[PDB]
Order: sequence, then C-alpha cells, then structure tokens
Amino acid sequence: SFSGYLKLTDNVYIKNADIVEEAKKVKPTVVVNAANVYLKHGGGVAGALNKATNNAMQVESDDYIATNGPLKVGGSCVLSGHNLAKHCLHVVGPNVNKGEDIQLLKSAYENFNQHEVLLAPLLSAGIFGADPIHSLRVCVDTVRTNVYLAVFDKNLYDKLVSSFL
Ligand SMILES: O=c1[nH]cnc2ccccc12
Repeated sequence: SFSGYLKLTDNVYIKNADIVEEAKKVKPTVVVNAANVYLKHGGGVAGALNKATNNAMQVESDDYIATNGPLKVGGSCVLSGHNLAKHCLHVVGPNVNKGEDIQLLKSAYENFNQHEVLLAPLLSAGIFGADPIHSLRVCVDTVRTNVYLAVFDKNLYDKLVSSFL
C-alpha cells in the first residue's frame, strides 16, 4: 500500500513524490490525472503520466474524445490506468492561465468522492496556475474518500505542510 505519507486529516495524506513513480510503485486502483477538457496530455502531470504509458493513455484518450466530445471544466472520466493503475480518473480542474473559473475547483475535487481511495496530484496547481495552498484547502474541505496526494516539488511540499491549517 501507500508509504511515507504525512496524515493531514481523517482522509487526506500527502507526500513529496513524483506521481508517476508513486503509481509505478503502488499500482493504485485509481490514479488521478490533471487533465484538460480535450484529454491532450502535453505537459505537467498529464504529460508525465502519458509518457509513462508510452503514449497509450493519449491513444485511448483520443478515441474517448472522438466518441464523447470534450469533458466539462470540473468534470471527469474514468479510463484505463495502463501500467500505472487499474484506472485513471481524468479530472479537469480550472486552468486559471486559460482564464477559467477558480470556483470550479470544488466541483473538480467532488469527482474524487466516487472512488474509495485515490493517488492524486493537487488539482489546478502547477501549470494550471492556481495557488496550491488554496487547492489543498479545497481538497481537504471537499474530498471525503481516502486521497493520497503526491506533490512533486519538495519546496512546495514543505510550504504546503508548514502552512496547513
Ligand atoms: O508535474 C509533475 N510531474 C511529475 N510528477 C508530479 C507529481 C506530482 C505533481 C506534479 C508532478
């Protein structure tokens, strides 16, 4: 199971880790991807997870989009986890660098409540432009299921833990 996580609340745990390496090690039932509405896994967590699947995540995603159209900002879809997890829950947090409503971050985290346990990144953090401290607060106040957060950046991880209310 998950190891080396710091317990933040009854159900939220956090670790300074590369989510790709964490997924390859644990092989969780669900790994969360920081997706965009088109499931175009170019950079950030999405690009890293997709590269770990040898682009199989992108091929599967393009077929999903061709059939279903784009996701909504705040929405999600369950696809294969390939070599990383049983499933990948592609969740679209608002990208404030693309001018999207930051209030949609709570709706994005609500998708996590459909899964008993997840390995996840902080939604809308990193290249999505939101304040990661705000993302962690929305996560703890929205997610009721067991969420194991992987924060890649050590300096950000330390700031998140030291500022956690
Ligand atoms: O951008 C990232 N690349 C690789 N691993 C991560 C783990 C957690 C959060 C962000 C990342």
